[PDB]
Amino acid sequence: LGLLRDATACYDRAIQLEPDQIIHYHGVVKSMLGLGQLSTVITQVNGVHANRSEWTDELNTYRVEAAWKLSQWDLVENYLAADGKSTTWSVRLGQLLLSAKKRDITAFYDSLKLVRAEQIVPLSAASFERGSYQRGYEYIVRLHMLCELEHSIKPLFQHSQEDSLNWVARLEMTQNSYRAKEPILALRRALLSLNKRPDYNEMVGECWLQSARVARKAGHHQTAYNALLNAGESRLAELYVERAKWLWSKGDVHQALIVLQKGVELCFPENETPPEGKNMLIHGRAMLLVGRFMEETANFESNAIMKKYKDVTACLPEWEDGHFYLAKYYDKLMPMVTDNKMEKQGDLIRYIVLHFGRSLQYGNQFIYQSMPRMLTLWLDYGTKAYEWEKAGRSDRVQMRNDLGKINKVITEHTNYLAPYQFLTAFSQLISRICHSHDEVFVVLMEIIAKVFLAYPQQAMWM
Amino acid sequence: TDLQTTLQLSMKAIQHENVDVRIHALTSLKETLYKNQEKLIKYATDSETVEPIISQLVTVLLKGCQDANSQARLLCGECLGELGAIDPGRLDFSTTETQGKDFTFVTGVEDSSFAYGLLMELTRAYLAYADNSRAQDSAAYAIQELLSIYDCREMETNGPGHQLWRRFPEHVREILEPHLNTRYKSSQKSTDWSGVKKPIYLSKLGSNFAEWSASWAGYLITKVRHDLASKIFTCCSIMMKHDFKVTIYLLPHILVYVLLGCNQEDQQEVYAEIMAVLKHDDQHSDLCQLSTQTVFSMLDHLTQWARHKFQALKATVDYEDYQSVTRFLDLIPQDTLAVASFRSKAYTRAVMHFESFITEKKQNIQEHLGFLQKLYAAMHEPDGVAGVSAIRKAEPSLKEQILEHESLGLLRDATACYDRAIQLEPDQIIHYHGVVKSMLGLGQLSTVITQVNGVHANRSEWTDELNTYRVEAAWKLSQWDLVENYLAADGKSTTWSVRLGQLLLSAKKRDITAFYDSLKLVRAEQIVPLSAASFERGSYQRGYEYIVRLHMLCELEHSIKPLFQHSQEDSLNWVARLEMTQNSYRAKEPILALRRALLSLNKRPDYNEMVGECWLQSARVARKAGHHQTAYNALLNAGESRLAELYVERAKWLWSKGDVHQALIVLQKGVELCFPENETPPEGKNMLIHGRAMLLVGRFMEETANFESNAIMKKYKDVTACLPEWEDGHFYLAKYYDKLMPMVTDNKMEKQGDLIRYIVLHFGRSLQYGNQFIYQSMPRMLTLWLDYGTKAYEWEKAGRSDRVQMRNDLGKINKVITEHTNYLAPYQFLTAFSQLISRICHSHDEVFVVLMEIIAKVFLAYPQQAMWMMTAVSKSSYPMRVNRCKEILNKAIHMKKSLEKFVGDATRLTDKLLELCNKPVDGSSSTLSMSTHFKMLKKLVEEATFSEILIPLQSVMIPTLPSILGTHANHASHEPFPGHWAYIAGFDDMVEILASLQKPKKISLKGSDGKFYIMMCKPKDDLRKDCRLMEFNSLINKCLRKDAESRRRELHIRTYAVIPLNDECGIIEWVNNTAGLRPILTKLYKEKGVYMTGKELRQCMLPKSAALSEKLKVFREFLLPRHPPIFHEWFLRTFPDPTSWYSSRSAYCRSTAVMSMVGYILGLGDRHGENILFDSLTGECVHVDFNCLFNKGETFEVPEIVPFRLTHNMVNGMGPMGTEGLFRRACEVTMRLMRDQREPLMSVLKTFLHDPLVEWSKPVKGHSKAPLNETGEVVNEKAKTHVLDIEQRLQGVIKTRNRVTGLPLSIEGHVHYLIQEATDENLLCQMYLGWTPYM
Ligand SMILES: C[C@@H]1COCCN1c1cc([C@]2(O)C[C@H]3CC[C@@H](C2)O3)c2cnn(-c3cc[nH]n3)c2n1
Repeated sequence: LGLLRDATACYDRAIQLEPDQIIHYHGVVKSMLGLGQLSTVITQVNGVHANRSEWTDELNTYRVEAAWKLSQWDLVENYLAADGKSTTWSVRLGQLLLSAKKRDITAFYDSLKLVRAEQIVPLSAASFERGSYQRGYEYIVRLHMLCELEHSIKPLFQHSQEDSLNWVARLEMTQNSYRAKEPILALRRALLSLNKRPDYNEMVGECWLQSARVARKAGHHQTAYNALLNAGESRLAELYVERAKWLWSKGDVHQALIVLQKGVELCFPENETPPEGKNMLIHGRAMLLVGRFMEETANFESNAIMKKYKDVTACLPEWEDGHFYLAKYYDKLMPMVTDNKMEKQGDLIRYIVLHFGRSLQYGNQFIYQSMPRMLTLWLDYGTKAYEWEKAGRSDRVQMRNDLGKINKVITEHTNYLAPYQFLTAFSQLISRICHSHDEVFVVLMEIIAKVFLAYPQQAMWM
Repeated sequence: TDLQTTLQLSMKAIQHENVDVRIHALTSLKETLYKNQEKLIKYATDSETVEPIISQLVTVLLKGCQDANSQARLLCGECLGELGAIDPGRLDFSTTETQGKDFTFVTGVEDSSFAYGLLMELTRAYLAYADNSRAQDSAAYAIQELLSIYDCREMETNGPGHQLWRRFPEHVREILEPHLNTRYKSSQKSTDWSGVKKPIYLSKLGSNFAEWSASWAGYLITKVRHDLASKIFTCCSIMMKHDFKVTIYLLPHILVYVLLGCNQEDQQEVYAEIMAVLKHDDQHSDLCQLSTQTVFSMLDHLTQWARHKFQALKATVDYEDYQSVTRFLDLIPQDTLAVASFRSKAYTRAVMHFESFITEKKQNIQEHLGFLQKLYAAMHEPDGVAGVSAIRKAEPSLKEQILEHESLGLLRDATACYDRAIQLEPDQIIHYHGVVKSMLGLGQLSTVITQVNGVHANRSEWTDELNTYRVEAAWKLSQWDLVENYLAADGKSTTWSVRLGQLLLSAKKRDITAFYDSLKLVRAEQIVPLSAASFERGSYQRGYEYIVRLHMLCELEHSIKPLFQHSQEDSLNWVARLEMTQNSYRAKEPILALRRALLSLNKRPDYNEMVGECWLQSARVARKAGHHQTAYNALLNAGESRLAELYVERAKWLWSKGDVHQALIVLQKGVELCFPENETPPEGKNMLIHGRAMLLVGRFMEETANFESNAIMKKYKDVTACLPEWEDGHFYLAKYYDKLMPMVTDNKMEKQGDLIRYIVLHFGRSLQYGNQFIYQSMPRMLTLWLDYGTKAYEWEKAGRSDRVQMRNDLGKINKVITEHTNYLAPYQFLTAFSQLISRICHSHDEVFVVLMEIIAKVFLAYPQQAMWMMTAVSKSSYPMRVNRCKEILNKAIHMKKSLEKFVGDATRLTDKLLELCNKPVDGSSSTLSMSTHFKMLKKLVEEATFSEILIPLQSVMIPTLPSILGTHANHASHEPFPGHWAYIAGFDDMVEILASLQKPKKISLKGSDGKFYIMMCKPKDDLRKDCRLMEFNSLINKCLRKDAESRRRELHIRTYAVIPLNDECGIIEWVNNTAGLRPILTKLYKEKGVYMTGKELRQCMLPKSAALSEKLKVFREFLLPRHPPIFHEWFLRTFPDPTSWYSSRSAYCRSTAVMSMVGYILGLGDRHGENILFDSLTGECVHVDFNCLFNKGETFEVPEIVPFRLTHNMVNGMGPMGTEGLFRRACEVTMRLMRDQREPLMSVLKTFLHDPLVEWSKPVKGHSKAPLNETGEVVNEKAKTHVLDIEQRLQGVIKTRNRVTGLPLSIEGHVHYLIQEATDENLLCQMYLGWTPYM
């Protein structure tokens, strides 16, 4: 159970205690290897080799893993010729990458068959199906890796055919864990290095950023920081965004906001438009992250946060996250603004259900936060307007008109949105069936009926 | 001998003139320290501040380390090690030194002072060259020609020759008179000066420093147009050719003079020379460095003379002379001066020239941020590296990140960046240096050795510089054979670690000679940076690292000498020698490593265990410092003293990481594994540790929500029963009962009675065993007691049945407080005297009787301070306060009759002081005389019978508490207020009247020492609030002195005395050499010629009700432009010396930071320009007029929207980086301290917010202060609110009305918000023109 980066200290204490013990020297380079520190690894094992020329043979694998990650193909050659007894995965991957660099078609395909069989063997024993696929994901991500490899190398040999593997999608398809995504990404960097396309200096920064993302999402932040470093050489605004997200993870919301503001004014200066599609998308992600930081920080005024979210929506209207977080903030403010008085909440409710629905039109990532909250606000305001109309309160007619606006917004959603988007929360809609307000009931009827058509069998049961 | 008289004598001898006497005194003060180490450790450690003698000593020591002789320079450091590396916060350094400074830009050869300087130099050359006749005869000719150029002989006249002959010393005069009248002949080897290449520097004659300097001086003397200048230059021409020093001294004048009469071509020639000295670096000899210094000095004198000539200009031909000097000073490029100073390793002057280049010549800081960063790295000012990293928009390059981290000290990030750099450029030794250094500081020693051997395999040449780390690891591992092999490899490695390895090895092989020689060597190379640093102010803290290295060398020498043939056992108290040090990792860690290595050399039996205790101490240090990973690397290296000293430390480590539950878990595992429930530990050490652990378990429980309160109380009571003599346990139990009592009593005092009794009892029992919480325990104790007495009076007046039960409970509590009175020491009450002087008007009679016993005990112990603190309560208008104080004083008198004449005398003196104070001014008089108007006061004071009354300084009014380390029993005879006590011996003959509307009458109180102390008397005002505020500020200055970051920054809330002689008057102590911001900036603006008259200001004023945008438009269009930034000109004018300039600028940034945040916390307002004051000597700021406290300003008709004052002028002084840099990180540091010490601060403040005596409600309330039937207490209605707001501001919370729930801000983010808010033009504009937000 990896406590944290600092397992090396324990291995070194062990060494001080039993220096002849090798397992510890293995553990040290292995930790330095995981925490970037690639070039540091190569010196560690060479020092050991000097002290004890016998251990290097079993430590050669770590000197090879570092080399092909650094893309030092000449070094790979020496560290491989030194010892052929090692069959560690990293060593075989280095052998393949070298056979590709020094184009050796026969050797490449042969060693490929060989390693690919080596990795299947653990699956053969784990093939007995008791949650096997998850027990062997490590060996299945290795086959994924070998296939990415075969498809990136084949063109380097042919000259024609080229790689059709969608490297992006192939990654989200995987388990969102560093133990799985990173090996794919380091191999992808090495493959981008073997080939040399003009973008293949930039795409490497992209892969380093993805590695930082998976690490961050996976907790350990220092290797993420190393990846970020290795991403700088490529000019990107995503770098500032990810550095902020990384600080945010460490809890330093303020330093993150500061960095992100620096990156936005530098990468997206106010003068020139950001409308390069990709640049626009990044500018929107960044302004959103800014509005989200500002939400956490108490200093920032609510109006400025609302304005930032609105600018995000205007930069990316087809984007879900923008509308969603904007409406979330409207909802967080509305009780405080309105003094927890519904009749005053009408227009805010309109904006909130509106942006919630737009969010659902473009994506269903937050549907469990949005559709329920939207329907709840709407049905509740309907109950309240029926009450105040029933009580004869003064603001009731204004409440009636605002409820009309909101019923219209809900209708526009009913038309734009997909019935399955309503399907989740059908139990909620089947709940407010007895809503008192008639027009609200009509909107709810058109909503759940539009669902009944799409999915009657599953609806009639509910 | 008491060892204090011995130290006085010995120090006097240290600073003796004869070098041999100095040396023998130092040597005697190196056997003296060793033999009296126990006593010295009692001094430096018994109290939180090192006893005065120790401060006088280290100060006399360092200045000694500047001693020319190497043997005395060594004996100095040695005594600094035999003495210990005391924490610079313990050291006073009140007056560390007063360096002499030429108080002019000597006008020229006409000036009598420059005359005397030349004559001193010529006589010095005469005495020096008596060995070489030619040079001495040249000197005699020069000196007679000086006597001629200007008369040096009075001839019985009062002419210049008179005061000049009197100006020379007697030895110079006896040298002069013989040759004063005798003619001498000059060499007359005249030179055309054409053949020499005008850029003389780097020429053949140039390559010789004295030769270049002499040739340039000759060419200048030829260019000189002024006649007297030509004479003085010709007479010393030969001397300049003989002595480089006379030249250096006279060159700036040659420059000033030629520039005045030089034609454009001549100016260009001299400019070519000067710009060539600076543009040259090395080989494209000491010549470059020395000549760079010389030209820097010439230019500095030229600038001083330009400024003086401009003073005369505002005060013709002199206009043209000033124009010439300004022209030339402009001709030279500031950037070149900066790069030169840097190359010359004069980083401060380079910083000054760079700041000028940025401001004097409008430039964009971003292009030059990198150079500034290199400078701040070399200056080792990390706040500067950070301010640059922040001011920078662009993405930091790899190398820049490396620098930022090397300054930050983040080992992890530095390691990663260094490896990335190695990948980028593999052929860099510095990156591998950083990698191995990171692997070393993290504790990965063997990893270090292997990395080194590997890089040696790759690059052999690379190893000899990397060997240091291999050998450091080895001697840390105790692999002495590897140490030997590695040391045999490096023949020239001089680094500290290698020398320490050599010493340790020599000790391992028992090579006495080698050890002691390499010790005299490894000890001199450390005293060198100290001799270089001793010249500056705050040198101890600058050279602490090296002082700590000297402490380490002492510990070594004394742990090894028994290892040799061998009384010679090491008598050092390692634990105390460590506690005395600074509570930082950078200091205590190397000490501990060397301690464990010395042990590993001695291999005594216990030493296997002592190594574990040293590792645990290192872990605790890194934990208290935040280096958690190193704390873990240590918790591993330990295991021998595992009788819960490990489990305890591991639990604390986790707690610091925030994992409270895992901490409690592991700690319970320890308490079960060791100190098992089945067998009680009675062992003293085991018992102490078991108590520490039970208490940590109780604290964790309390932090955890799951645990029931009763279990927590049980655990704390178990602590008390196990370690009852312990302050903790008692204290924490009472603190819990205090948090628990409101809940258990539903906030009803009635049920609180018995809980209050227990709480008070345990708070006092804690105060009996230790004073670690004298500030958190005593105030709450007294508050609970006085308040329960108040509620009892209230309910006995109301007639409630519960009133009788309250009476019984109050009797119990009063008995408890009486037992405390008898047990506790007087000073423990003194630290809260102001609170007790406050309750002097308590409603309950019995409570007041007990309070009176307390106050009278304190008085009978420390009468002067008490009287000064309670003189007001006696003179107040309320009759109740007066009667209570008279009763207290009469009680004290009955206790001790001697405190009767002193009482009457102090009362008379105070009466006359407030008479002087409430004096009707004659009108237009800048001064009133003491002998004419205030004669009766001078009479009272001058009378011999008159008792001795202290000059009520802050250092004498604010106690010094003993240290928790001080055996916890010192507090029976402990002496607060240690040092020199100065009594009111006489009053000066002049009584200045200030220009304020209040017309405060400044006075000067003559101290018994004879020194003159200045004390202002404020006209009608409430100084009591200010008094208790100065108390809080002294507590803050304490908390800052102890904290390492703060003290490394030298943070300090400037503090002075605020003594109220009445409710209307007080007598504030005057901090000398202080001028306000508004007067300063107005003087500078006038000199600049741009100024805003009152009429313009009234026109610029908008109606109080106006568009914010309009106020801003006016404040940006007219006010700000008319008032540009000049403060930096003040810094440059008052601190001409570059080093002094940077020191004072940094201290301005770091002191206004402290007092800004201190103020925001205290809700400080009314920070107008005349209330902020800046010290002309140190640049620190000193606030005044603390009448508006706790956001009372926001109630002013013109609300205060600025939390503190950061105006564009105030920023321009901080530098080009502005807020970002030193000021911001100092704000962060002090806010962090305030937040960590939130509890003591809040506890003392709640005694300030609820103080009844202070006039919280300024209005009369229908002359309430007279019309109180039986009360002297004015309640603070906004008390709880102010307390809550302050607790928020400390927690990081800010109340936000923009419909937001809220969340605590990080210290960095809180500081950023504060700064933004205080420098935001939109807020400044709203401020009344009294704040002078434009200034
Ligand atoms: C450091 C200086 C000199 O040393 C003594 C302390 N002190 C001053 C100076 C001033 C002023 O100079 C400020 C402006 C300009 C002229 C006049 C007086 O109004 C005040 C005002 N209030 N207080 C108070 C009250 C409680 N503590 N301090 C002052 N204390």
